[PDB]
Amino acid sequence: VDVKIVNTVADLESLTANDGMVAYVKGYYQPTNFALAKPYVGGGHRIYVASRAAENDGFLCINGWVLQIENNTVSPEHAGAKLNTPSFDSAIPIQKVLISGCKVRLNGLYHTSVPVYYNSNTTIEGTGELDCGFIKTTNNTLSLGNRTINGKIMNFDVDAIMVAIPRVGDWYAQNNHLSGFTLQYDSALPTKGIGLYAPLIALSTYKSILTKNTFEGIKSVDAWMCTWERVQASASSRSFIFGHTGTAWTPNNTTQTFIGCWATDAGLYGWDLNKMQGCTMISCGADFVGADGSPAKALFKIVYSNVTMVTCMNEHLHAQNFLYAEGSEVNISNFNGQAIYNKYKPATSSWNNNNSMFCVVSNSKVKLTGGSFGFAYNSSDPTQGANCSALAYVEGGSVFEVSPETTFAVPLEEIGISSLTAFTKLGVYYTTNASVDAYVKGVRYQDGAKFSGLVMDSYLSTSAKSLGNESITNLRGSLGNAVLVQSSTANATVANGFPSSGVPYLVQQWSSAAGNNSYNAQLAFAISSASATFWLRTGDYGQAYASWCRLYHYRDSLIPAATNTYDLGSSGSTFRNAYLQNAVTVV
Amino acid sequence: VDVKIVNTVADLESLTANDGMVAYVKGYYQPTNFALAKPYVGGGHRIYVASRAAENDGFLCINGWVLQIENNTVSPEHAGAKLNTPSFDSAIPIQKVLISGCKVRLNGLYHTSVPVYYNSNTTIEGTGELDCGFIKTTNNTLSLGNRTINGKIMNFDVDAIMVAIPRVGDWYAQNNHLSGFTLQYDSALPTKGIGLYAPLIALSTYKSILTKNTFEGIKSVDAWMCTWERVQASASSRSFIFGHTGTAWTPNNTTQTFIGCWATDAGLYGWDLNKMQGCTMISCGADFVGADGSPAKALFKIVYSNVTMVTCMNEHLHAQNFLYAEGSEVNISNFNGQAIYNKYKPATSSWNNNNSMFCVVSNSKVKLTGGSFGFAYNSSDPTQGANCSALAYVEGGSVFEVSPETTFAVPLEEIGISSLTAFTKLGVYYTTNASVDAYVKGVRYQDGAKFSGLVMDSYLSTSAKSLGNESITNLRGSLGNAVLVQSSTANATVANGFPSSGVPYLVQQWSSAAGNNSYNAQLAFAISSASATFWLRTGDYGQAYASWCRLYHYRDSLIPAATNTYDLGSSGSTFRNAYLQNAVTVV
Amino acid sequence: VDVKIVNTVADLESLTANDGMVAYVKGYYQPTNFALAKPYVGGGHRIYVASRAAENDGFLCINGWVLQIENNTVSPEHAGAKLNTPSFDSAIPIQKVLISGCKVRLNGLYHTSVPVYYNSNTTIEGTGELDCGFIKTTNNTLSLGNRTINGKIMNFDVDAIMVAIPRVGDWYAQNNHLSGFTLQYDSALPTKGIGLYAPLIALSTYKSILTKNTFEGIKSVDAWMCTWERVQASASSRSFIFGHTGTAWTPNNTTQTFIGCWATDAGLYGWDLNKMQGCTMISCGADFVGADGSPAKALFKIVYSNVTMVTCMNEHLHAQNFLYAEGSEVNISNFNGQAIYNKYKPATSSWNNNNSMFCVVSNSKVKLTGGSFGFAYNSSDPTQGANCSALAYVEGGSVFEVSPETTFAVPLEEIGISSLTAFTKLGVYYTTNASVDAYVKGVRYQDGAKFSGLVMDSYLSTSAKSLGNESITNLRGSLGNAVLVQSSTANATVANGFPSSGVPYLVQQWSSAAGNNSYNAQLAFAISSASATFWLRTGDYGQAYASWCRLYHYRDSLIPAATNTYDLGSSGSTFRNAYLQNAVTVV
Ligand SMILES: [Zn+2]
Repeated sequence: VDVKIVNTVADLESLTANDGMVAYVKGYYQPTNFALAKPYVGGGHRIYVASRAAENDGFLCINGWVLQIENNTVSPEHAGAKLNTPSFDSAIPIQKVLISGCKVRLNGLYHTSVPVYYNSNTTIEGTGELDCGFIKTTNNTLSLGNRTINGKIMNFDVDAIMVAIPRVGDWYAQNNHLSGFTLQYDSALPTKGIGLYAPLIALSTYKSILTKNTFEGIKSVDAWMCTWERVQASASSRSFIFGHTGTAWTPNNTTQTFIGCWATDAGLYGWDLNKMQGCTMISCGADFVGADGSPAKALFKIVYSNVTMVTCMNEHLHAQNFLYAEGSEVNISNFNGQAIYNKYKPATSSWNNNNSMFCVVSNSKVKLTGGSFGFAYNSSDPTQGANCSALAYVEGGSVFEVSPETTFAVPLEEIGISSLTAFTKLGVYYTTNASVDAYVKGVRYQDGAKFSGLVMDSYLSTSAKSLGNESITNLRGSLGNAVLVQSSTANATVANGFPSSGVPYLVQQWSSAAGNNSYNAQLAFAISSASATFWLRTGDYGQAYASWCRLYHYRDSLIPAATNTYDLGSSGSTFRNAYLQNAVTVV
Repeated sequence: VDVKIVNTVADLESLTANDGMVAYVKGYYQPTNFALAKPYVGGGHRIYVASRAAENDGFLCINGWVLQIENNTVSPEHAGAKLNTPSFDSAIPIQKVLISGCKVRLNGLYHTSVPVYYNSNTTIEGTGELDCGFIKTTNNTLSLGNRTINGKIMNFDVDAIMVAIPRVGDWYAQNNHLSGFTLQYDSALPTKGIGLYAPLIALSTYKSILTKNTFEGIKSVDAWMCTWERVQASASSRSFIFGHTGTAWTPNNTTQTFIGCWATDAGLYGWDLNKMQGCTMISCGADFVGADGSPAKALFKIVYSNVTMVTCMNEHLHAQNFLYAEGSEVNISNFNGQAIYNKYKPATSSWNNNNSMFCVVSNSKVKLTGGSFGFAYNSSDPTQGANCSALAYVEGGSVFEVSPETTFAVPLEEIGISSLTAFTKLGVYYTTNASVDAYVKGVRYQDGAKFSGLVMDSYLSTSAKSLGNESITNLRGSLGNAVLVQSSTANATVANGFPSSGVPYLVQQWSSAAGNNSYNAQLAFAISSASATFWLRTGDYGQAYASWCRLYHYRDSLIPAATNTYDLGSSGSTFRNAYLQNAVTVV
Repeated sequence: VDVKIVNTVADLESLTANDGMVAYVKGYYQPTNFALAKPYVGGGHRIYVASRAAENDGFLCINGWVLQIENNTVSPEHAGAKLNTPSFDSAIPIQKVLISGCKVRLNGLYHTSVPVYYNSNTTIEGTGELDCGFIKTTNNTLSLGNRTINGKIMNFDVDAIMVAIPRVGDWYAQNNHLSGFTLQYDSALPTKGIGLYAPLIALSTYKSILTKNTFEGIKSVDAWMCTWERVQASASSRSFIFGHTGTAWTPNNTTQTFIGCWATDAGLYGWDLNKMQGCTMISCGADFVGADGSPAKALFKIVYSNVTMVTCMNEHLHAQNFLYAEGSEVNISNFNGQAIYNKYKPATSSWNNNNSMFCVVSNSKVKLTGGSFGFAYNSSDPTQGANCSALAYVEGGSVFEVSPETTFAVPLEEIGISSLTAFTKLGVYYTTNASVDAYVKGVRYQDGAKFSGLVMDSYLSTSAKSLGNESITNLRGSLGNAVLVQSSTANATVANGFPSSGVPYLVQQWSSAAGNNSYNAQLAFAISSASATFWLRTGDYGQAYASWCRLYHYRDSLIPAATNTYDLGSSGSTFRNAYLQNAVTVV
C-alpha cells in the first residue's frame, strides 16, 4: 500500500479511507500565487485514525486524519494560517499551534484581529524581526473573562498583541522561550494597545523580539528569573513596564536581566520599574524618548527596586528627569548619554516632582561610576540658561554619589543644602536628611549621616588651598579645618584679615565645622626670606574674631602690643631673677 | 516506483525489497493510546541499502533500511524511545541519538535506568524545563571503566543523570549547546545522585536547564569558556560545584558566565567554587539554602577564584557563612539578600571556621559595592541576640571593603583588631596581618598594609569631632591626629583634662597613632568672647601627659605658673635692655 | 495517485508529469559512499508546477518541480552542496540558501572558493564549531562592485570567508541570528584573509562562532545593538576589529556586548576598537597575543570608545602595551591577567608610543577596579629588569585610577610627574595636564585637576608618618601638610634638622604643596618623659629653612637664643611693671 496524494486538507473530508491509511497533503490551502518560491505551505503527511473520523479541529486531526509532526515542530500554516496576507485573519490557527505543545516556527507575517496567548513550556522561533511575527489589525481583546489565581481576581482581556497566561491552576506563565519575531499594530489604527501583556511570568527567556507601533511595549506585574536579550520596545507612551500596579496582584519582581535591549519613542517613561529586585541592564539603549516641547516625565522611573546599568546609553531625551529613583538602589556605571535637553519644569514642584536630572528620594541610593552625561544646559546657556535643570535633588534619607571621572557636556555649577524643590542651576541640591559624596569642579564634597567621620591608621599629606583676593576673616562659612596659603603679597593685606601686609602666609584654620556660625582658631605664619612672625587668634561662636596675638619666642625681643599695659610677673607670681646686660631703662 | 507504507520499524525485517526502495514508517512502535493528539512518533522515510541488509542498530539502519533525516535533526523516538511512559526504559535509544552527530530534539519526558552521556559538538534542544527531559529511576552508573586522559586515570562510572565525556583522544567535552530541558531523579528514590556530571568541559553553552531531586546538581573539575543562562540546580547537598578535587585531574577553570541562574535547596553549599578564574554571575539567585536548625556551611564557598556578582540575590538562608573566601577576589555589587538568619556557630572555631557572614581569609579581597544585606540579627535582638554572627572576619593578608551605601537590615555594632575566632556582635574583626576599608555607623575605618597612607596634591576641609562629657586626656587609644571641639562649658573641666575650666574649646590632638601606647601632643584654644588662652602639652610614649603650658604672647602679661621659680634670662644668656614704665617691684 | 520516487534532482528533467504531481527525491546527488550513516542528503518532496516547467535554479524550482520545505528550514545540501568533500566547491549552493529566506542548517563542513554573503533576517544554525561551517580554499573575492549606501561608496569585494551586506535600500545587514559553526581558511593557503567581514551590521545576535586560520578574524565599521556570545576570533594579525577606518563610511558603534568571547593568536592587536560606545565585555579571554621577541602593539587598542570589562582575562601576552586608550573611558573590573612579559620598547618613543602597560592619552579615563595583573617584570628582575615597562603613562587631560585591592605579580616602584616618554621602572608616570588616583605600595596618590580638593562635614583621625634616619629639613618635595613622628632618639639629630637632639619628636609640617619649591612651616614637639620644648620654623619659597624658634611659655624660664641681643620691651612699648623676687642682676 502506497502514500496517497491529497491537494488540500479540505479534500480529506470526502476521501474514502481504511484505518491506518497514509496521505501526503500538498498544502493546507490551494496556492493563490503560483509565482511564489514557496507556494505550497501547511501540508504534510497524515494518517487516518478511523476511531476519530468524527473529529475535526482544523489542525492535528481533520476528519480522523492525524498530522504527522516532525520533531514536534509545527508552523501556524499547519493549522490554517496564511503568510503575508493582510486580508486574512490568522488568529485562530496561531492560537491552536501556540497551545499544541509543539515548538512553533514563525515563517512570515501573520495578521490577527484578536490577541494570541501562550501559557508555559512554549518555544516560539522566527528567523528575525523584520519578516516574522504578528500584525494586529484591531483593538479587540481576548474573551476569556476573569480567573481567580491565588485568591486574586485576574483578567487577561486587554487590547494587546500577545498575552502570557498561566496554565489553569498555576500562578505563572513559565518556562517559555521566545525568539526572533515582531509584534506590531497596523500603523493605520488611530489607537494602539500593548505589544506583549505578560502580567505573571517566570523562568523564561525572551530573545530578539521587537514590538513597535504600540502604546505600551512590554507590560508585566510579577516577573522572576527571566532574561531579555535584544528585545526592543517602541511605544508612544511607555516602552517597558514592570511591576504594573493596576491589577489585584501585588507587584514584585526578581532577577530580570536585559542585554542589548532598546527602548524607543516613549512619550511618558522609557522604563517604568516597580519592585524590580536584582535587575541588571547591560549595554542597553534608549532613543527618542520625549519630544521637543512634549517632554517625557522620566527616561527611567525606578521605584522600590535595585538596578545596575552596565555601559548603557541614551540618545535624544526630552524629559523632566533622567532618573526618578524612589526607595531604590541604582548603580549607573560607564553610562554614555547624549543629546539630553534638560530644559523642562513641572507646573507645581514638590519633593517628588522637580526639575532635576537625578531625582533621588525616599531612602534611595544612586551612584554614577564614571560615565559621560550629555546634559545640554547650565545657567549660562545663551538660549535655555533660564530653563536649565539641576543635576540632582537628594532627599528623605537618600544618598547620591558622583565619581571624579564622571563627565558632563557642560560644567556643574554648585552643590549645597537646599529647602527648595525648584532649581535654576545645574547643581547638586540635598536636604538635611540626605547624604552626598560628589565631585563638583574637581572638589569632592561629602556630607550627611552616611559620611560622619574618617578614621585611618594611615599617614596623610595634603596641599594648602591657594587663596585669591579674599579675606581669611570670612572663611568661617566656607571652610572648616583647612590649611590656606596666600602667596601674593598684594593680596596679603590687613583688609583681608592678615596681621601685617606685604608678606606671604601659610595659615592653619581650625573650626567646629563650616557653617553659618562656628568656633574658629587660626595660626598664621608670616613667612619672610629668613624669618617669620607667628600669630594666633580665635573666634567664638556667634562673635567676630578676637585680635591677633604675636607669639613670644627666644629668637625675638618681647615687644608688647601696647605700651604701659602688660606686666612681667605679678605680686603673687614673681619671676625669680632677671639677668640683663644693662640696668633697666625706666621710661 | 511509489513510496510504500510500513506500520512499524519491526515490520522492516520481513519486507522483501529492491535496492533503493523507499518506505514511509508510520511510527517506531504501534501506538498504545490512539486518544493522544500525537499517537505516531519516531517514524519517517527510509531507503533500503541492500549492501547493509544485515545491519540493524535500531535507529539509523534497520535491516538495511536507512533513516532519511531532515536537516540533520532527530528525536530519541527515532531510535525507539517512548514519551511520558514511566515503565519504559529509554536509556539505550537516548544514548544512540546523543552520539549520532544529529541535533537532538527532546519532546517529552524520557525515563532512564542508567546515565546518558554526550561528547562534543552536540546540540540538544527541548521546548522547556517542565515537560522535556530525563527522569532517572535508579542509582545505576555507566559501565565504561577507567580511561587515561593526558596521563591521568579518569572514571565516569558515577551515579548521575547526564555525563559529559571527551571524545576518545580529546581532553574536554566541548562545543556543546544544550537547552530547554530538565534532569531529575525519581523523587521516590531513597538516595539521589548527581544531575549533570561534567568533569572536563569547554567552549560550550548551557541554557534553560533544570536539575532537581539531586544530591549534587552540576559538578565539574575543569571548565573553560562556558556560559550558563537560566540554569537551575536544585540539590540537597551542593547545587553548583566547579573545580571538584576528587579526581586525578588538577582542578582549574576560566571564563564561566552565569546569567539568571538559580541555586536552590542545598544544605551544605549553594556554590562550591575552586580555581574559578574570570567568573561573572549576573542577576543570579539562591533560595532555601539551609533550614532552620540545620544550617548550610556557606551560601558561597569560593577558593582560589576571582568572581564578580552583579545584582545577585538570595532569599531564605540558614548558614554559618554567607561567603567563605580563601585566596579569592570577590566583588559583590548591588546584592539584595533577604531573610538571612545569622544565628549559627561552629562547635570549635578557627581562622577558617567561624561565625561570620564574610569569612575573608588567606590573601582574599572582598568588596561590597552597595547592596542590601538582610542579616536578621545583632546582639540587641530579643530572641537571637546571644547567637548573632559577626559581619566579617578578615585575616591572613586579606582585605575587606564595605562601601558607605551598603545597607543592612539591622545596624553593625563595631570594628576592630581581634585575636579571637568566635564573635558575639555584628562587627568587622580583623587581624594585624589584614586590611579593612569599611563604613561602620557612618564612619569610614581604614587600617592595614594596603592602607598605609594618603598623599594628595589637594586641599582638605574637615569638621571637628564634637565631644560629649569626655576627658581629652583619655583619647590616646581612640583617636590619633584629630581636631576636637567642646562646645559645652559644663564639660570643659580640669577633671576632663582641660587647662582652664568653663569656656568652649578647640583642641588639636597629635599622635604617633591611636593605640595602646602612643606619643601625643595637644594644642588647646580656650575660647572666650573676645580673647583666648593658648596651651600646649605633650605625652611621651608609655607616660602620662606632662603639665599644660600657657603660651606667652604680646597681648598678655607674662604670669609664671609658679612664683619665685622661673627667670628672665640667665647669667650666660642675658636680655640686652629692659624698658619698663615703672621701676622694678622687688617682692 | 501515489507519490513517485525519484533518485536525484538530475532525474527530474526527464520526468513525464502532470501538473500537481508529487515526487520524493532520495537525495540531491547519488551517494558516493554508501557506508555513511547518512548517505542520502539534500532530497525531499517536490510538487510539479507546470507553469514553471522552464525554470531551473538548482534549488527551490528544478524544471518546474518545487521543493516542499518543512517549517521554512533548509540545508545547503538542498541546493547542491556536498558535506565533508574538500574537492567540491559548495559556494553556489551555500549562497542560494543564505538568500532564500529559509532558516539555514549547517550539517558538516562545506568548502568554498569565494566568500558567501548574507543580508538581513537570516538565521543560520550549526550544531557546533568543530564539525559545522565553511572552509575557504582561495583568496578570491566577491564580484559585486561599488555601491552607494547612505551617500558613501562601499565595496564588499574583499578576501573574506563570510560577508554581511545590507539589503538594497537599507544601510545595515540587520536582524541576523547566527550560531554554532566555524569559518576557516584552508591552513595550507600561504596568505589568509578576513574571517567575517561585517562592515555595517545592526540588531543581531552572534553565538558560538569560531573563526580561525585568518589574518583578521571579525572586522566591522559600524555595528550597533549586537550581542556576541562565545565568539572566538583566532587570527594572525588582529582578532576583533570594530570601527575599521578603511572605508568611506564614518566609524561609529553602539551597544555591543561580548560574553565569553575569545581573542587568540593575534600578532598586532587582540582587540582594535574605534568609536565603540556602550560596549560591555563579560568573562572574555585573550590567549597568545604577540610572540616572544615579536610583540604585538597592544592587547587592547581602544580609541574614542567607552568599554567595561567585567571579570575578563588574558594568558600569555607579548605586547608593548596592555591597554592603549585614546579618548576612551575603560573600566577594568576584577581582571585576571597572566604571563604578561612587559619587556618591549618602541624604537622611537612619543606621547602615544611608549613602554607602558596602560598608555592613557587624550582625555581618557581608565580605572582598575580590583583585579590581578601578572606583569612579569620590574627593574630588579634578574633576567629582564633592564627592559621592564612602566605600569602607566597618563597624559593630555587623562585620568588613571588604581584601586587599593588591585594586585600585581611584582611590586610597583614609584609614581610621579614625568616629562619623559620612555621608562625604566614599573611606575605610574603622568604629565602636569593629567590626573591620577592610584595606590602604590599601600599609599594612595591623588594629583591633577580632577583631584583639587576634599571638603567633608566629617571628623578625621589619622596617624603620623614614622621617620627613619632621615632629615625633616628635606621633606619639602615629598610631603605637604603632614604629621611626622621620630621615635628613635639616635635619629633625632641636628644633622637631621631637629632643634634639640636625643629626644623623640612629633612634628607638624605645613606646606603650600609638595613640589620642587614650596612655602613651609614646622611645629616640633621635643618630647621628654615629663616635659617638652616647643619649636617653630618657616621656609620661604625658594629659600632654605629659617632658624628654629623656641616658644616662651609660663612653665619655663625665658632664655634668649643669644646673649645681649634681645630686649624686654622697647622705648615706645614698655612693660608696665615687673615683679621680681630679687633685684635685677646686671651682668
Ligand atoms: Zn513523504
